[PDB]
Amino acid sequence: VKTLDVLRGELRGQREAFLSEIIKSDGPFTILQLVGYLRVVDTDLLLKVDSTKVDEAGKKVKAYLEKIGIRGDSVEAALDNLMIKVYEITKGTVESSAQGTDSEELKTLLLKFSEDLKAEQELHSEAKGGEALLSSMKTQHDELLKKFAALTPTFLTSEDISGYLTVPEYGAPMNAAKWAKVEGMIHGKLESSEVPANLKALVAELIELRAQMMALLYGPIGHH
Repeated sequence: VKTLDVLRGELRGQREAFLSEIIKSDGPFTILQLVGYLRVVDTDLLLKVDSTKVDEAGKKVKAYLEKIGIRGDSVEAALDNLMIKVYEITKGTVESSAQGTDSEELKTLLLKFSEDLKAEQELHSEAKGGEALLSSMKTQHDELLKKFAALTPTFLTSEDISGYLTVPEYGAPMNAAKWAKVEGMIHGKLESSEVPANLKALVAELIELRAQMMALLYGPIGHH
């Protein structure tokens, strides 16, 4: 019962449900939920989902964000902003650029985000063995990218660019821009007329594994 296809189906159902939560929400979102939506768009980009429905839900996200007073052009830029803003708090990094000014209570909101993520982070790190889970993450994602780099023709680039944790810790810094570039190329290829088999299967496994992985990764406690 439940094979990879079904898991794919579940993934879609889960993210659609998440997306439905998002479009239904007009109010607050939790950091896990924000990053959750980030993973919605992560895999729903290459799944080539309704851009307007995701825009709408994202507009509700922008609405919330801008409601507290966080300015963001659209979800990509807003989430990018938020990512910088969370790790700003988490690591004490200074702001690169966020186009809108903060306020202490906004940073207190970012503080909840950073600390909530931090809490769920260690909680799950205990309950499900964080290092163990992360090792599974790393290994399987290594497997995947390794095959992507081993197989030709490849459209991805070397360690120069991939100098980031593709599958990082619950609350570890990840380069969303460069990721959006490579994923963007994946999407760009997946909107192309070339249909590969093994390569596309690897792509699919990358998609499906990363989706499951993060779904599990950002799962409260370690499932209910």
